[PDB]
Amino acid sequence: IIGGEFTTIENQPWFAAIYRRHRGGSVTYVCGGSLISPCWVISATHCFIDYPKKEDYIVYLGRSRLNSNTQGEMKFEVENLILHKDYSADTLAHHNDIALLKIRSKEGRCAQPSRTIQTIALPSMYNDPQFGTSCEITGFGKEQSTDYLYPEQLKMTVVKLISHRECQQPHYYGSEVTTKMLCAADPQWKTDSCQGDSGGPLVCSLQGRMTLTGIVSWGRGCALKDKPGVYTRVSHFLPWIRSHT
Ligand SMILES: COc1ncc(-c2nc(C(=O)NC(=N)N)c(N)nc2N)cn1
Repeated sequence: IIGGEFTTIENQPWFAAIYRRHRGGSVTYVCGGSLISPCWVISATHCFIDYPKKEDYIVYLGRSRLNSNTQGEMKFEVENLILHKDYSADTLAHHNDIALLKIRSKEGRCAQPSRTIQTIALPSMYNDPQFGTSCEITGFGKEQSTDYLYPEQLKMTVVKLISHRECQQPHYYGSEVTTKMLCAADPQWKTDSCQGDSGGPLVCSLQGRMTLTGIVSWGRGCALKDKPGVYTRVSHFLPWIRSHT
């Protein structure tokens, strides 16, 4: 997250921290995700595509720091890693960039809700807030494009929804962005998602309810003028999510 503020898991309790075990036993951060029901975490397919094997992954819920065990966290293995069969990657843009992780603990149980662990509601069909609505994004991604390290503390910020029309303009993304994608950005381009934020939540208030409107997918750089963050448009994937959960 470029700009924004540090936070703790209490403020974004559906946020899931996804890690991979390497050949040798070293464990590294991969991507964010979101808890959409006790047994199911939703994330982005591009995060896993180089390593499709579900035994390689560990998911934490209730975790506020990248490399320390937050008090109250839960740890899960991945019992079902569902990548979207229509996924594709161009030079920049990712299509159908959505993934589902079925989680189960070593004790064979799903998520138990707490002050640090909650689900996030899905939108209803094709129901998005209007452009200019403020939404929040959360993650452990880079704080500056040129950073090598990820921040050790969880971060969040606020971006505003941009219209498909505006995001289609030539100095934005042209035809790289489609109707199953949503654009969001800061008016001053001062805060954004970045590398390491992929798979994480874009959450908006809709009908006075917090709703998983987007999943961090891609962008050209981070916090660049005329280059919004691009998100998987969750309200356009509900059939796929229903059929797979
Ligand atoms: C040109 O170098 C470069 N490296 C990484 C990224 C990148 N960006 C976003 C991203 O959300 N960008 C954004 N919201 N502007 C992302 N999720 N993952 C990424 N790897 C972009 N550019």
